[PDB]
Amino acid sequence: SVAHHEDVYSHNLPPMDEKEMALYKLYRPERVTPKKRSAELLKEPRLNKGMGFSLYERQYLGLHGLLPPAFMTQEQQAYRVITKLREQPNDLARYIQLDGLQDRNEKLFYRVVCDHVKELMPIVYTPTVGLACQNFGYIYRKPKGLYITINDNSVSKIYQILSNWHEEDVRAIVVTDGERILGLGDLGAYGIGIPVGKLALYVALGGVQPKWCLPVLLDVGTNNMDLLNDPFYIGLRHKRVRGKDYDTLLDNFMKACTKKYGQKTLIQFEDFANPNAFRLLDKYQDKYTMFNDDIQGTASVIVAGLLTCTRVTKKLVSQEKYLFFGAGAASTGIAEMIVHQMQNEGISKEEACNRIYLMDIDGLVTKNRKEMNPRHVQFAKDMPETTSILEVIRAARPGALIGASTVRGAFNEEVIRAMAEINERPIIFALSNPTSKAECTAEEAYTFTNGAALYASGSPFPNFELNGHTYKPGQGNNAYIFPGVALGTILFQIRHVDNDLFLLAAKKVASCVTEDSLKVGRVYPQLKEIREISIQIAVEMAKYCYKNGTANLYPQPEDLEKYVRAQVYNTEYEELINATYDWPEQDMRHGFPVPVVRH
Amino acid sequence: SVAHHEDVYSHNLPPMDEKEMALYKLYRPERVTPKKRSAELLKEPRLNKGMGFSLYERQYLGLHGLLPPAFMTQEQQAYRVITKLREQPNDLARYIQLDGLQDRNEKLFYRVVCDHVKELMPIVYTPTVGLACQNFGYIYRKPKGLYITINDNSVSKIYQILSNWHEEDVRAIVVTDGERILGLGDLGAYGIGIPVGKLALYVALGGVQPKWCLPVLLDVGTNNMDLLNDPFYIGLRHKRVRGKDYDTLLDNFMKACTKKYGQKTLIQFEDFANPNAFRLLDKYQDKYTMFNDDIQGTASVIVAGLLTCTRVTKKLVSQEKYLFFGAGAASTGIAEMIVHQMQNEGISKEEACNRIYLMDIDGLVTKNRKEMNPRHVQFAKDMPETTSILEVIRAARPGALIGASTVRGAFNEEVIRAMAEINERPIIFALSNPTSKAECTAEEAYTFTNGAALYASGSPFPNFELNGHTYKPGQGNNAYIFPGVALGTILFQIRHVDNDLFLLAAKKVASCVTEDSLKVGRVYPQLKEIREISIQIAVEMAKYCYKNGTANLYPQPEDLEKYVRAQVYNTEYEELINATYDWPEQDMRHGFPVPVVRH
Amino acid sequence: SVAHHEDVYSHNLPPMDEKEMALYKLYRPERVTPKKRSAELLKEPRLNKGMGFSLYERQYLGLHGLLPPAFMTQEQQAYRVITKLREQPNDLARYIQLDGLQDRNEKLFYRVVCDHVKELMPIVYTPTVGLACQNFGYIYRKPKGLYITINDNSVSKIYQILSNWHEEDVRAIVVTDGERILGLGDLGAYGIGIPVGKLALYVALGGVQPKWCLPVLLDVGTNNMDLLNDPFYIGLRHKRVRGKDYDTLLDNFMKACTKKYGQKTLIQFEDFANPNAFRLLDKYQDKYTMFNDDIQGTASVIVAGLLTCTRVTKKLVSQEKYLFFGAGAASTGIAEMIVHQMQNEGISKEEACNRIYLMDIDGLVTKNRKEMNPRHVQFAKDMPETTSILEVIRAARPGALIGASTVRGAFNEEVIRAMAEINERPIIFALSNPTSKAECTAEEAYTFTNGAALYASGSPFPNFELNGHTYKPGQGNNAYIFPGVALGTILFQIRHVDNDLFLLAAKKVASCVTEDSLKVGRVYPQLKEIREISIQIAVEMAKYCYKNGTANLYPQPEDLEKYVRAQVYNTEYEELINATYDWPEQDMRHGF
Ligand SMILES: NC(=O)c1ccc[n+]([C@@H]2O[C@H](COP(=O)([O-])OP(=O)(O)OC[C@H]3O[C@@H](n4cnc5c(N)ncnc54)[C@H](O)[C@@H]3O)[C@@H](O)[C@H]2O)c1
Ligand SMILES: NC(=O)c1ccc[n+]([C@@H]2O[C@H](COP(=O)([O-])OP(=O)(O)OC[C@H]3O[C@@H](n4cnc5c(N)ncnc54)[C@H](O)[C@@H]3O)[C@@H](O)[C@H]2O)c1
Ligand SMILES: NC(=O)c1ccc[n+]([C@@H]2O[C@H](COP(=O)([O-])OP(=O)(O)OC[C@H]3O[C@@H](n4cnc5c(N)ncnc54)[C@H](O)[C@@H]3O)[C@@H](O)[C@H]2O)c1
Repeated sequence: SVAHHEDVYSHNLPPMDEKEMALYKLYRPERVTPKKRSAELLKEPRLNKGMGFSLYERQYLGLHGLLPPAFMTQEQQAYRVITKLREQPNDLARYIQLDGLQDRNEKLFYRVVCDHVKELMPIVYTPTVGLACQNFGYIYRKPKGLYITINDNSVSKIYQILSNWHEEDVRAIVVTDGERILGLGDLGAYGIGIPVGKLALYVALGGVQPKWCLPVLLDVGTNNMDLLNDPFYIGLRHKRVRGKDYDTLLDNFMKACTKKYGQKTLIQFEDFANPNAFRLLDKYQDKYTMFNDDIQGTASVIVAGLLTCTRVTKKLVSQEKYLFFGAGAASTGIAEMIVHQMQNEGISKEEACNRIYLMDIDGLVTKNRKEMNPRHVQFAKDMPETTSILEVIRAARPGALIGASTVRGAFNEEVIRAMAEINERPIIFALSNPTSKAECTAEEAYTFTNGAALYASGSPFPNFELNGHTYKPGQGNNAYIFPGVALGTILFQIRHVDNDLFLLAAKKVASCVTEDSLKVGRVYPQLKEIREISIQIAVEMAKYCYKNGTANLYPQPEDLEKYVRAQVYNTEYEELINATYDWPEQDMRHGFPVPVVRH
Repeated sequence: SVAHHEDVYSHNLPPMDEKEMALYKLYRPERVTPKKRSAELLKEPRLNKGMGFSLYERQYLGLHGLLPPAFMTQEQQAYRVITKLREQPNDLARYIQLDGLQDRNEKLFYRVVCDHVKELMPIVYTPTVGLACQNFGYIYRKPKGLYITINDNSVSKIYQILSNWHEEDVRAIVVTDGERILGLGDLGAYGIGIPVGKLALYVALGGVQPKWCLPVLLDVGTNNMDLLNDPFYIGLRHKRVRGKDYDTLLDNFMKACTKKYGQKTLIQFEDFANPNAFRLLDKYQDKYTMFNDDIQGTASVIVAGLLTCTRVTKKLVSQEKYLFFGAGAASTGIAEMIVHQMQNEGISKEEACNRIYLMDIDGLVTKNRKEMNPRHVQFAKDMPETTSILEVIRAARPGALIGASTVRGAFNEEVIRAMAEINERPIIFALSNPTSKAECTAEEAYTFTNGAALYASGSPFPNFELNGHTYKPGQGNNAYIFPGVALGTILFQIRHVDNDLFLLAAKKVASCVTEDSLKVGRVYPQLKEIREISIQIAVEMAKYCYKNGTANLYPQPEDLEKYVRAQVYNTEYEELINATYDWPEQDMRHGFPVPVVRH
Repeated sequence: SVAHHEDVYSHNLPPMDEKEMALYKLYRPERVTPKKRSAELLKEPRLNKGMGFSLYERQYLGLHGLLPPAFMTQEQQAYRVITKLREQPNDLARYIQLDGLQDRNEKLFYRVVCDHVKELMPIVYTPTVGLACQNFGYIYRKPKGLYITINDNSVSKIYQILSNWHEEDVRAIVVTDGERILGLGDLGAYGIGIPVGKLALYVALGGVQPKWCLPVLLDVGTNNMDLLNDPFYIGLRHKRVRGKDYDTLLDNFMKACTKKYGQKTLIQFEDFANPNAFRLLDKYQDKYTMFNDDIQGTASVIVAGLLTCTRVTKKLVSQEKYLFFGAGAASTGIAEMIVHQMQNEGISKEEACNRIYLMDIDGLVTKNRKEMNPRHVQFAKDMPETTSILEVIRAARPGALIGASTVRGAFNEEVIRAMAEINERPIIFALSNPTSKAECTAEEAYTFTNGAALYASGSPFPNFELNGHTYKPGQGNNAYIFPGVALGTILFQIRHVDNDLFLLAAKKVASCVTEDSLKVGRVYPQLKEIREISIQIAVEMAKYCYKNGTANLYPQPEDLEKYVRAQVYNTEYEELINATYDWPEQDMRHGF
């Protein structure tokens, strides 16, 4: 136990100024002792260290004899997981393994996932998670999410469901109705893995506290005819409900969630069907602490890449011209975001939209159009209708070409050749996923540009080498934005997340691209730097929000960066046994303070 | 179970407009099912109904056989408590009984205390609680409060203590170092009953949720020499610590409390030694959600009585002159508050203070003074020094005489006679407690004024009858203010409680005095109306705070009064068994949805 | 933590030989770490030490800040308890404070009761408990008993009620229907305090573990019209059911208890109407591990009193003649127990029964009787019909006179004088309770005898000095027997408790009466010696039961006494935190 003149768990600390010491004590995480013992404790992911538990810890907590007689450090444990991970037959087996790990030892999980983020991020989420939902069907696991259906339609019924969740301090919810699982379509009740995976990244990459996370899946039926014929499907068996009832369910859901955990609860929508996703985002954006990653996340990730490219094309975003091959969700969102930015660059919403050209399945988006999207309207151009990329490239001679259209190789040798001709360093983004859907590859983009192009894709491509120079193409991964945006929104209790905040994030991501990463064609920082980036974004979001009064955390912390670093998740094993401390010897005595005569 | 087209616990409801229905569902309290069974449940005050549990409830929750085979309604139970209460030998025995009831059946407790508020308020708190601390010494009871000592001096040590408290959603803390227990002095560690009692009133009179309340006692030693000689005293055995250490303890305490439950946590100081109480209030008032009832509560209660008297003396507070016999905490605070009010009445801080005269043990407070309190300075008058009340009454001919000085009968027949002569209806307040310390009695004040005086006292006096007219003198009980101020501060998360808010409260209390109560000499509403008054004050505090942006609850509720009524405590027994509800018959079926051939 | 070559909690142990150490480790109580923390732990009487918890314990168990900042020893806490106790206005108030203590800190409760046994026994049980039930009505307390009614009449319905109890290892149950609470009658559902009190003595006096105890009250209604008319009564508001339903409820109760806790579960009946007491005992005696203290306990304690008298009358129990004034449940029981004792001494059931003279309200018991009790018959004498005791004392000139009949001062100077005349040291027992109803006081017994009488009563009498010689008459308190009989039955899983065992208990109590206590005229051991007496009784019971194969505990423990002492309750606080110990330095290392 600690001396009477010392504080608890304040050993071996860095030299500190009296004022510095107080701030540290005020911000630092405090020890939390669990109520469970023995097997009940070993089965709690958040507490279980497995063989990482020392012998004293085991005897004290009633764990001794329940674990094999071997003792391990967390590094050794992480080693064992990594080894076994790489011996798995395929990516799906690794997914199943990691999911099991998250349910067994949460500290080890995030330890492993954070140490090999590049190697495992596509397993934990990216493309493997959806493949798992589709191929395994119902996956055995501990209750790591909630299923709320169209038959639980009311504030009370959903409130009771949330009440069955084991944590009371929920501050971040990721929801999906599983109608549009990224690159697979309507998977219904099988989509529960998506919210789980996303939240896993919030923690791994954002530093968000795991106890604050809740995966939710809304089941209003499914339109995937296979599932409805599948005798194993475990979701509601009928096509999707879409009337007012669907609208009411979501309304009651947002209400129930905030009624239970408070209005500041961050609710993020995932994999909704495009149309719904945009509507829903528009309906709740200013009424709740909500945001849709597929839409705003994408927009922000790309703009951050374009903003980083700015440092090479020596041309400001407002001094550039963009040509989007594809006019769907991704492209449309990225455009509107590029516009906002331009206006914040001392320009009008006239010369802004006039600098962006969109091409859809029916060629260029001109004005003589019939039945076009209201969002495309402000981008339509008063020029000749055409379906040729090259022709559009020649007419407007854009500064950057962005691909967000299903079409593979839609960016042929000629198109790449043209872009180089008109620009010393042409920006070419092949976003379509997976790589087999890419408008063009890294190799193609570099070679057909003699190595001058600025390339970025949605999926990972191998590093290319041209004329003695090496190139390491990047990826416009949403994971660069949402983690940080989520962290900052939570720690400072931002009432609403607007485009400006996403823009701030993009600018932050761009600012973190090193000069070395830029000398290798990388317009995106390294994935392993997302935790530090997230912290930086959180601090930046704070300054900006306390300035315009939208941050609810009162009062504004003295030192923002220090407060944030003290709030983020720590993969290291913590002490679970109360810290003891002495009192002045005289006051710790057992017995009558003043003598009496015995009866 | 409920039908598939119905909602849970939505039976027999008042006719509602679709829009009205939604608001109701959004605000209404939701059912909460407990995790404990059998004896563990019976021992939980917040869940235990005793024989109020029906037979079905008993069998379901594993309670059957643990309670006698008799079934009771809550009214019958309340009846039994009341009967037994009145058969007790003295007030102390009743206190002990009620304390035991609070630890056995919380619903029944507040049911009983609320139904007979006039008869039991002085038992639960007012004067009996302090007598109990002093006479019983250590009182056996369940752990209903926390002891934090000078030997637990650090954010972490206090954090760990708060962590041992069974509730995580604490929103209201009442603390005391027990140095100045009202009318008894330094009682040290024995003062734990004070915070407990005060919080009990928050709930009984304010409608504050009991689960949000936490009684705390700071033990820095004691100067009461008897206790230090008492072989039974259970507090730290040494005189009070007062250096920087005392200052640090309180600093770490406010930090630890907000670090644990959040910055919005209402922390109210109780029974601190006058000097400390004022300093501490000044140091934290603008840094935390804090307030000191003895100081601000008093000030506000009295001003509310003076404001109600305004409706008779047809003279505004700023069109009146006050003479305080006594210049201590109570009087000084009430003065400064009367000033604030006057300034809000279109006047300056010159003509304001000039309308208030203060008398202390050394006579009138003039200017030729030596070593006087800095707060008295602005009230000192440039007139002749004197010790005669009558003489001061004659010179300034005040409109109201307020007594807040130990001296019994300090308001003699002549003094009362004088006040009547100079004023058609003279305001005379005898605040000193108990009645045996009153500057004068109700009988005295009425008779010696032919029944024209406006009297109010700190302690309860019997109703008097003069010349065929009946009078029911009131009491300037703090309980009229703090409950409501606490409720509103909590529900709307007001960042800081300022004088304006207390003034708003006083004006509210005054506004609730009926015309009948005014025709009987009552300048204070009935004690049984404090719950409704508290709600009214909460709503008023909301409007005012959303207007100047100090209310943190976001967003401002649509209907303030409805939101508040849905938040207040309800003494009625609630259901503890989950509500069940049907799903569409087809979706509730057990079995393969699509036939398969058996293996 | 302990060294790798040391066992846990084995420091400062007495010198022991290899084998002695082994048997000590095999028998010793092991530490048991609780699962509750903070307020939940403080609210468990069996774990709560209150302020006796040290600062470290408080920080470890999450209790710090929940208790005041003082730290006490158990002794210092007992002191505070006794002080408050003696300051109480009356015994009833002392009862209420003790009941609250049992529900607050169990170890302290027993430390206090065990230290001041003679002072508190009558508060915890004896006479005050019945008064508390009658006067207070429903008393506020933690759930410390179970109510089973005529409406929960099925093996399953009772099983579910027993399943609501907080301990699974129940081994002793004391049940009552409250019809005949000693000295007060029918108090219905208010009678739950009796079982609670009886079990409290099981622990305090017998050493029985508290967690094994389960108090129960069967509510089948009440005939106490005042309770039925009282709007504050909390029991079934109707009279007592007695049909096949009652007997069915009792049969289901016995089945449910043994199905739930095992056939070995000891079930003791208390304060039942005499007819039900006897009928039920006769019915379950050899079917379950059961007994009724009022019947057998009484019978046993009194015989132990007589046996002790033998040492002074140089006359064997069989070489004596007894005269019972009053032939109710008490006398008839003692008679039959005495008989059983005579037979085990070599004689037959002939001289035995011919050595006992019974009298009821209608004078002596003459064979010319009409409508008499079946149990009585075998004691009925073929002599003249008289009503005067003197006329009976003078006729059969008995060596002992035993009073068990409401009548106060039934033994007048002429009655006693006649005994002193016929016997050098006449045996005079006035059992009727309370004192104000005693057949005759001690001052009377000794005076009208010239300090030559061997006297005892059911209620206490101050010490009496006569001619320089002091006298300290004893009480025939059932507490000398049931605690030990219970301890022994439980620890060794004795299938059935019969006369032989109670007699055995009787002989052990008698043998513990010192010579000095005998010179002062006290024929019963000191009350403070009951715990040791209980332990010796269990040992003796074990020896007897293993020999006749009625002890189910397998195998017979090696050292009966060491085993017993290792099992009895210990009032001292125990460590609640796990003992830690090292492994070889190399086997604790973390890492590859
Ligand atoms: N950060 C990222 O890297 C990221 C984020 C989100 C989506 N994406 C990828 O972007 C792509 C598009 O996503 P989406 O949600 O906008 O789909 P979408 O259906 O909403 O949009 C597709 C658009 O491309 C047009 N199009 C289709 N076939 C075409 C053809 N042959 N020629 C020309 N135009 C054609 C369509 O008319 C439509 O405007 C996907 O491959 C998706 O995986 C990447
Ligand atoms: N709402 C209420 O009804 C209410 C609230 C708080 C306090 N009180 C009562 O007010 C009284 C004063 O409280 P306090 O905290 O200000 O005590 P205090 O010690 O702070 O003030 C007492 C003042 O009276 C003066 N005084 C004393 N003896 C005097 C005498 N003989 N003649 C003239 N002046 C004299 C002192 O100099 C001092 O200025 C107490 O009796 C207290 O119970 C009533
Ligand atoms: N351990 C003890 O010390 C102890 C144990 C059991 C009983 N007792 C006492 O023994 C007494 C009787 O106990 P019980 O359970 O047998 O009650 P009981 O009703 O069964 O016995 C009463 C007997 O006394 C007879 N009787 C009554 N009034 C009489 C009179 N005026 N003259 C002659 N005979 C009369 C009755 O006919 C009957 O046989 C009680 O006072 C009881 O407290 C003491």
